[PDB]
Amino acid sequence: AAGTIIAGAELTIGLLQNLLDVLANVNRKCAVGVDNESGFRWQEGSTYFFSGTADENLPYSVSDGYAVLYGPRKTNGPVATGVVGVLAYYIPSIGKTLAVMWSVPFDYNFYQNWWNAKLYSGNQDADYDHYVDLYYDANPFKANGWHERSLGSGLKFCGSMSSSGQATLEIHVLKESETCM
Amino acid sequence: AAGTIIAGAELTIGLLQNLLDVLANVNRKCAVGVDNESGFRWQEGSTYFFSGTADENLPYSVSDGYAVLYGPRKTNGPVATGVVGVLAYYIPSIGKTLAVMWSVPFDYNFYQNWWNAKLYSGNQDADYDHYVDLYYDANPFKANGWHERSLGSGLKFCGSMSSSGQATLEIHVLKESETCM
Amino acid sequence: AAGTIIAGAELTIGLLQNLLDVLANVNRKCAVGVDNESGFRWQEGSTYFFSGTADENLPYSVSDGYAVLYGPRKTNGPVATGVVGVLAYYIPSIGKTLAVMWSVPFDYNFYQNWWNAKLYSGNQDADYDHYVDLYYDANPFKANGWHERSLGSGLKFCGSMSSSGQATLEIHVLKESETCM
Amino acid sequence: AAGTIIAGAELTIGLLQNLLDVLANVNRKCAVGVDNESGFRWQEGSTYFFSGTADENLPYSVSDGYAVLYGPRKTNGPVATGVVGVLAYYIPSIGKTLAVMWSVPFDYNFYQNWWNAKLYSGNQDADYDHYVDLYYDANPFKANGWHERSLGSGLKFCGSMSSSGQATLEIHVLKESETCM
Amino acid sequence: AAGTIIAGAELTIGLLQNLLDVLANVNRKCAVGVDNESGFRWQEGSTYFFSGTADENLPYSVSDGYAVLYGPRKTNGPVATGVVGVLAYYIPSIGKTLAVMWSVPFDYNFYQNWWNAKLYSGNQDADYDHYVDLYYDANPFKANGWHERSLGSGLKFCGSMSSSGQATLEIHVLKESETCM
Amino acid sequence: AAGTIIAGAELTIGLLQNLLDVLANVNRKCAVGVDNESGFRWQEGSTYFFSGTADENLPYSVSDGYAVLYGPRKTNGPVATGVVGVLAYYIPSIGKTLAVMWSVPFDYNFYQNWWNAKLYSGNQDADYDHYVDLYYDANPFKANGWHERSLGSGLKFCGSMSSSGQATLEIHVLKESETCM
Amino acid sequence: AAGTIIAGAELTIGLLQNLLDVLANVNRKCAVGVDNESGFRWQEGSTYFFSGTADENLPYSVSDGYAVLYGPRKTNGPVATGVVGVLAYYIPSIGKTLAVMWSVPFDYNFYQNWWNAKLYSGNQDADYDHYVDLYYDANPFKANGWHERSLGSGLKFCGSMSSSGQATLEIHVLKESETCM
Amino acid sequence: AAGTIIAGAELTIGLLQNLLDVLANVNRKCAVGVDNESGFRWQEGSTYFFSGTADENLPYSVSDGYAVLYGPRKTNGPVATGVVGVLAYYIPSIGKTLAVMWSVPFDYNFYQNWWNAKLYSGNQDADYDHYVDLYYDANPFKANGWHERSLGSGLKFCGSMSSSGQATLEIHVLKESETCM
Repeated sequence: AAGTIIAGAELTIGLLQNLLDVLANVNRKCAVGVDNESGFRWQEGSTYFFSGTADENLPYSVSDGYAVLYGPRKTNGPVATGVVGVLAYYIPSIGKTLAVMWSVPFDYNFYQNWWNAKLYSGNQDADYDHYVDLYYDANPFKANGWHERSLGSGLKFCGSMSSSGQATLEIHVLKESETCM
Repeated sequence: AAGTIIAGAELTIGLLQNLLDVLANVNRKCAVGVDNESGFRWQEGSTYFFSGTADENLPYSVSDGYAVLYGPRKTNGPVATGVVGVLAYYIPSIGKTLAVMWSVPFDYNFYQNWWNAKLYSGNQDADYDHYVDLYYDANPFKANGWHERSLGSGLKFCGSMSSSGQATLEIHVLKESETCM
Repeated sequence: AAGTIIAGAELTIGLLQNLLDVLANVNRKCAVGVDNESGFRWQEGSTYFFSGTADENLPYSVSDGYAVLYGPRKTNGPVATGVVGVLAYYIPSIGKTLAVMWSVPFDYNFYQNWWNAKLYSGNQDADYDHYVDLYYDANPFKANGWHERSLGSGLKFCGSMSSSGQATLEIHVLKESETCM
Repeated sequence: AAGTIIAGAELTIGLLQNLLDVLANVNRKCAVGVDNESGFRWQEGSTYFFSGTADENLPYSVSDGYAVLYGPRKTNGPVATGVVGVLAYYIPSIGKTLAVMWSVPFDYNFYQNWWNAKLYSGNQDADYDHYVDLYYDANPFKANGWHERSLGSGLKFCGSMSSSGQATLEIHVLKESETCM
Repeated sequence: AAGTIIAGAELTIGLLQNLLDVLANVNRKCAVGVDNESGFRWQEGSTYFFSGTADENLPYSVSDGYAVLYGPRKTNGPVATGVVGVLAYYIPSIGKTLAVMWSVPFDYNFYQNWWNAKLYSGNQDADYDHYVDLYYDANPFKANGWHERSLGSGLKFCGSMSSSGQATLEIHVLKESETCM
Repeated sequence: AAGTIIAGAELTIGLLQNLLDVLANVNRKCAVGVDNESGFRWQEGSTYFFSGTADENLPYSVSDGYAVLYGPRKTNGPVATGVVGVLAYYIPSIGKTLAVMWSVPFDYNFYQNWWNAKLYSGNQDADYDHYVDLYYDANPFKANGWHERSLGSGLKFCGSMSSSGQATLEIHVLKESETCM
Repeated sequence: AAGTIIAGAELTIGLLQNLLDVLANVNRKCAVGVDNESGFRWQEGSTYFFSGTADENLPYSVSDGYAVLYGPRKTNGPVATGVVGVLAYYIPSIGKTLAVMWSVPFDYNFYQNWWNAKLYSGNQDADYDHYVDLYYDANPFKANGWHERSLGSGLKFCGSMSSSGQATLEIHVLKESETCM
Repeated sequence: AAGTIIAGAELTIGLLQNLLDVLANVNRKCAVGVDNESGFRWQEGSTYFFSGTADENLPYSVSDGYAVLYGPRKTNGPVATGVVGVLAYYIPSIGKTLAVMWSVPFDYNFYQNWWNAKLYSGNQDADYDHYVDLYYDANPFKANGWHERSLGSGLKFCGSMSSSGQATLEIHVLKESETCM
């Protein structure tokens, strides 16, 4: 009895160490770049994560001709969740708030990389009601190259996301008349 | 008997080594940046930690247009506490003391990152009565992006904290009429 | 019984660790360089992968005299698939879309490196109907040095792929009258 | 008998190796900076350690407007003592000797970081009668931020120590009329 | 029985790991340098491998006074084959194609390093009929220092290969009247 | 019997490896700096070690305004002796020889760091009769900060040693009227 | 029986791994430098190895005032042979060929480092008939410092080899009237 | 029987590995610097080793005002011999040969570092009759600092050796009237 209980424990602890060493080294990140060619100041940068986190802050504002660079990532240690979230700014020159969403999941058998962006009315913090509205109810974009979309109020965007899981998301927000990039 | 006592000890010492090696490598830090655009000299920098420590000192004073950069961290070795504390300066041009608070907990199942700041009357060192007043009794701010708040005596702040656990806290303290960042 | 069950498990876990450590360290990548000497702007860069991924995005456009550099790779971790895909751009000055295809397989007993390129009518995203048309129905090129081919509408290309599996693909797209490289 | 004596020895030697490997890697240091804005030359630098050591010497003198930087540390190898000591200089322009004291203990369940400084009459080497007079009988300062204190003979200091255990101690010694830092 | 079956398996897996770790770390490469002093443009660079591969492409053309540098190597992983191949260019100013061949074998008990070069009629891709004609039917050169040979049509070459197995092959192709190097 | 003889040998060899690995990694060195502000040339540099060695030589002479830097260390490998020695120079302008002594012991339970210096009559090599005269019969100096001492013939020194065991010894030899450092 | 067959195999495989790991890490190389101060062009550089190889080629020619630097080494992997060889150049201004020989053996119980050089009549590749004539029949030079020797036709050399086994061979070939180095 | 034969073999192979790993990592070297301030050219540099070797050659000549730097070392691998040898140059302006000797032994229980130098009549290679004449019959110098000695023919030397075992030997050879260093 007891000799094989300790030997079966030493085997089981070896398997649990392999499981947690795998889940701690399966990495997800979404290097978000949002470029403001709008002709308008963006301010009051707010953030929500359905899963994952980031180590730096958003810029408080991004002025005309500058970019938000943001580096969100999965929760540290042996946890099987991806990086999924929303980023938002008020745009006081038009009275609307931009929100940008990304999903970079853990389990690519069930899910895939998605992103979206929209303008909401007034000043709003990013929260779960923006995540579900940007991910389900307004048609999101796959990680299959460049897409282009009007925002109303005289703005549009063009953007893309890579399919990697160590993803890049890249968006240019523009006057509607402007040629992308 | 004795062969399985020594083998069960060797297993138990293996488990206690894994527990303490995990608790020694679960890291918490809060890189605090406080920027003084107040028009007023801040002096007599004092500190309290509910948990954690830092290796450098506060500047004795931060003059108009300069910043306090401070790097507090958890207690070293296998201990399951986060970094939580208060930082304070007297502002003799108004007769009040600024205090700034952060919490960056160990256990994100129970807690989350929080911060706050306020002006108290007269000259005071930071201590536990500032920690409970900034964390419970005056409404603190989450790690969900940029927030803005008046201090009275003609000052305000805007600031944010990241949700990481290897956090950044970032505050600009300003004349109340001034545009943030 | 039980002593050899745990010893046969420890052997079997050793073999499964070797299998997954091999499949995680058998690397496939296809460093794609496509050089636009067409005299025409290429735009709306879209991508499909039959297998593998990339971490960066395509440029939204490649102007006259510049190149797309793209670094696709196999799916991360212990999976036995190569990198195979399609890249496409609209060329509005001629009303056609360029598509470029590569295959860099896992199993060189069954497969070999192949590539192709063609112009399709109108504006199209890259998808599986371009992969099968570029890989089966239009004659692809082996990894055996430089090949040259007319595209119609006054364009041609010359290009090559290396046979390595850590491949390079290299294409120059040119006016039909022009000398390659 | 003898098989479990050798196996219980191999376990006990494993535990004693862990104990001494911990005590050899629990580090204490106190990076002392003392800045001489006194208007007076300090000379004949002498040192005492209640526990710990340093590898460099004190400067023989620190002239007006220069600083003593000193890096004391715990005794090397597996020993459970902190760094605790006294540093002293004669100041012949006033006929008194400055002494500075720090404590950076091993066991933060019983102790905490403390420092102090005072002027004694005449010329004296630092020794145990300065350690007990600076640590018990003259009120020492905690590691809780900046403190300020008159020395008599027209001098004062302001200073602070960090609570880390890899501490910094930082003191400016000044004319009594002068603004600190 | 079963205890020595698992112990004999653990031994046999140890031997197969040593065999495959040896065959994966027995390296063969042939750094080919071919220098074009012909007075003639070479173009349409084509390649064949009897064994091994390369990661870069040939230049599409090598103009007068420039060199092809090419770095072929053995197939990656535990396979017991060397690097052996052919490289060819059309030379339209004379209506002939240069081909260059190297062999850098795995098993130096049976084989040795060899190279050759010749001009064929018209425009041809390198293939197995050039490998057998350059390695068997036209007299190849050993790795024993510098050799010199006329090509007809007013060209010659001089060249050498090192015997290492991490070989260099070095050829200068020249007008027949010219002094080598 | 024999199974526990080999197991008790494997334990005993493990203990002797730990003992010799400790004694080989308990380091003693005494970085000696002697600065010649004497106004006199020192020459014929000679050395004695009671224990330890050095890898470089003394300068043959140190002229006015230059320093001897010397880096003596313990005997290499698992030996439990410190670094202890004497350094001497003839000073022909006064007809005397300077000798300098240090001790940096292995066992700080029995011993502590000591140094001394003196002028002897005529020209002498350093040897054991200088070691005992500088360490016992002329009062040596502890590692407790700066000390100052007349030499006769119009010279003095001031100097200090650190208590570390990776020590520094630092001496300035001066005209008797001169202010130290 | 079978338990000690597998344990005696595991011991024997441990011994064969030590033998082959030693023979693979016992290194022999002979960094050959031959400096041409002859007043004459040397050309058609040819090489023979009795044992060992090199990775680079000889220069095709060495002109007046330049040097051949060549780095021959033993055969890679667990083989017990040194580096031994011949290097030769035609010298068309005198109608003779220089040959240079070195031996850098594996087994210094039987052998030692030797070198030689001579001029032969006409144009010849280096081969085994030069190795035996330079090593046995013309008196070779030991690795014991500088030696000097006439070549006839108005040339001489001076040279030396180091005894290391990671040897350097160094020869200056000169007009007979010239002073060496 | 057989189980303890294989276990006693595995112990004995462990001890022989420790012995040879120690003897292969007990290092002896003697960095020889000989500086020629003689006013005379030294030439035809020859060498003998009683034990050890070097990887570089002597300079063929050292002219007036230059130095021989030479780095002899023990025989590589697990052998218990030091570095011991002789270096010699002819000095044709006086018709004599300088020889320099060093000993840097393995076993400092029996031996110590020694050196010597002398002028012999005529031109001679260094050999064993110089080693015994410089080490026994002409009084050698210890590694105890600087020594000075006339050579006859109007020369002298001054020099020293360090006692380390990773020794430096340093000699200046001078006109007899000259002040050393």
